[PDB]
Amino acid sequence: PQHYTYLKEFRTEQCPLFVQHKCTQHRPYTCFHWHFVNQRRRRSIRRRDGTFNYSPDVYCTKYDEATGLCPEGDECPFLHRTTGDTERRYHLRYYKTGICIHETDSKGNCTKNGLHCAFAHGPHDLRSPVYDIRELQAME
Amino acid sequence: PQHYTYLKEFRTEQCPLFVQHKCTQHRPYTCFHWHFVNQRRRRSIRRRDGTFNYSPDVYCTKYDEATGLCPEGDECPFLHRTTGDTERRYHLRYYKTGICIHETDSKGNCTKNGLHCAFAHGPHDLRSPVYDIRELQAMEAL
RNA sequence: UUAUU
Ligand SMILES: [Zn+2]
Ligand SMILES: [Zn+2]
Ligand SMILES: [Zn+2]
Ligand SMILES: [Zn+2]
Ligand SMILES: [Zn+2]
Ligand SMILES: [Zn+2]
Repeated sequence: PQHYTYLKEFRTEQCPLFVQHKCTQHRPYTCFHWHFVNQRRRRSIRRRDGTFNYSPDVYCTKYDEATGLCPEGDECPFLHRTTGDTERRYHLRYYKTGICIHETDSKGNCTKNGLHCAFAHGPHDLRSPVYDIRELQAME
Repeated sequence: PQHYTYLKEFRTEQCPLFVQHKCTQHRPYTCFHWHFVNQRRRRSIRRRDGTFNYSPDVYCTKYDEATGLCPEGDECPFLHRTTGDTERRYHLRYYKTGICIHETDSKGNCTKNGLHCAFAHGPHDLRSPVYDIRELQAMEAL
């Protein structure tokens, strides 16, 4: 059940090893957790009213990619282009919904995008998109 | 599988619903999260040197069971008698290492402790203990 | 494809 943990937790909290100068995954940057705020991801959520807490498609124009700060903060309804575009790649709408074009290795992981590839490697690894009620209503 | 989620997470964080009287899993207290501080457990951890962050056997005498406070907090090397004895029961050393004496119901859950039961129901549900390097030494000598 | 541009 790795999908749940990535959707809920990927890059949402700071790496405790990094603050102790002990994270081996800073360069190149491959950690599960954020090291700087400009690498922080907001958990993507579908609210009870059927809307996403933020869009899977429209990028915020005020988000400061260098500092990880948006004037509207986390309540911003638009997508933030954080490091590695992880708000989009790990969004309920898109995470693991397409097939990865890259080969799969013997442990079932991506040969090119590393352990955190957000494309699917095999049927067990594919999920159906979750849609905003507004996308569903457009699809009609 | 579900073992890792219990080991790492069970009753380690405060329930955001309970603080608002919106948790429906209080009495019968089936919530995965703590509601009162004395229900909170610290995640047990095997350090790189092979020792546990805190013992699964020797109980802290400073831990106030009424308030859930120990002066050493997460760094106390001794076991806290949290409500339901959850630090011991969900410890790496003991969680699901033995068979529950109680029976399972028709959903696959313990009849006395429900789905959260810390003993294994069926040999398929067993895990091997994780041992402190010290216990490994004493055990080998037998 | 949400990392095939
Ligand atoms: Zn790290
Ligand atoms: Zn924004
Ligand atoms: Zn891939
Ligand atoms: Zn609760
Ligand atoms: Zn203590
Ligand atoms: Zn039981």
